[PDB]
Amino acid sequence: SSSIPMPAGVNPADLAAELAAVVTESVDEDYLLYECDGQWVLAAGVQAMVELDSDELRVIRDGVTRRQQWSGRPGAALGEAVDRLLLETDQAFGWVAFEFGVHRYGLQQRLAPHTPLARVFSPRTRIMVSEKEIRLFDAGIRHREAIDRLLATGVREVPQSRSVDVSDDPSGFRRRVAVAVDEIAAGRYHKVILSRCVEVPFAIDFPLTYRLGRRHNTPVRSFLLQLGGIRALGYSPELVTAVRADGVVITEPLAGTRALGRGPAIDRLARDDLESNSKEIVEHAISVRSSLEEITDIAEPGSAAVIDFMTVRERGSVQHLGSTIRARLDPSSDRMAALEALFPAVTASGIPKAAGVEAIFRLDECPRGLYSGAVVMLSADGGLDAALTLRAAYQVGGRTWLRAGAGIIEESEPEREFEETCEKLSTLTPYLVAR
Ligand SMILES: C/C=C(\Oc1cccc(C(=O)O)c1O)C(=O)O
Repeated sequence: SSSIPMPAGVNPADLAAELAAVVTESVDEDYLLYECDGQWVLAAGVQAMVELDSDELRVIRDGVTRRQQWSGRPGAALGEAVDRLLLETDQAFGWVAFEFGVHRYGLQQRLAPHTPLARVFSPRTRIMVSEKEIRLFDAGIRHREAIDRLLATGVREVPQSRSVDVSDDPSGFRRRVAVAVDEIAAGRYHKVILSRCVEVPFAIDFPLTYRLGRRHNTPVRSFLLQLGGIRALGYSPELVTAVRADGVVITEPLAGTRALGRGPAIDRLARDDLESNSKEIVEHAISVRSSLEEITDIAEPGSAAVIDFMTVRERGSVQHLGSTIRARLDPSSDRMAALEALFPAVTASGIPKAAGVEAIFRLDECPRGLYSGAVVMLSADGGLDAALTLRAAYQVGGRTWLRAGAGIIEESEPEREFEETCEKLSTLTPYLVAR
């Protein structure tokens, strides 16, 4: 590993994304860029790839595909394969689908053949960009040279964005919400998150879009990727699971939503409302309790604790109530078992989870794939870092779309729920840079 000092007026987000653009273009390779605590980690090129589907597990290295059957828990199959990748290299990266979370609630039988559950790769090279420096791990001459060329020429200026109308409802989100409300009224479950896709009728430039949206979002994690034919970027508002090498596990549920970004005077009264509002507080309290019960399934007895309770978390177009829950990983458990315990996130599924996740199969467009799943970074020393995938744009084939959803409870109204998905799309819709 060598290192280069960070140029002076240059934001590490703009640099890391420019690198992803220019460098990975020039060599025409897949990549995933992951922002985690002031480090922008660019995992460049695919040394080897684990593909976990509902009906099969594949490992692809140097043109060769090893195919395997698998049974049991998806985290056990994924875990074994990723553990092997991590004998070779210090970190692996990828994404986990919403669908990875349904086995635990008895829904494996609903997945169609070949439903993606996870894609995790080891990179050929990593470039880490922070406030202070750029570190290079296994960069070849051809990469070092292209980085040199990028530093020489400087980051492009981001052009003006092109706008999208989100106010149509082609997938019947309003009709769907009303069905959920009826089902809640008849006692079927307490809460479900439904969503809607919005088509983007032009191709976007993913790295420049990433840069622009990043100046207006304050995420816990963020990501920009091009992998196996998917392009995606997003600003993640919450950690679904982090596991540290010392066995400490964290989850960070948010529940309760006000508008933000409307100017200081408006955003203060929305905050004060938020923090003292019976409806927001009850739903936060309920999620805290569910996620504590989930974490207790993988926790050393008595180690599960709320360490930050019900405080305001600022997230760009919205502010939320957030808590942080902590535990020690039980020696009989492992990081993948921790992720399955907390997946899908409560925040983007429902309560009780078996009934809420099942309502999503009936009342949302499925599979969800990346949306409400996680983007992940895993370490040879036993680390896992899993960001909840929301506020993301995707491109697959010739289709480019956004997706956003909202929690439906007994008192919910379709019109207001639709407006909530607008506010949520707003965290990205003003910042799309056309290709
Ligand atoms: C992060 C916490 C919240 O945000 C969301 C919840 C469910 C879906 C979304 C979405 O953007 O689709 C969302 O931003 C919340 O509404 O409680």
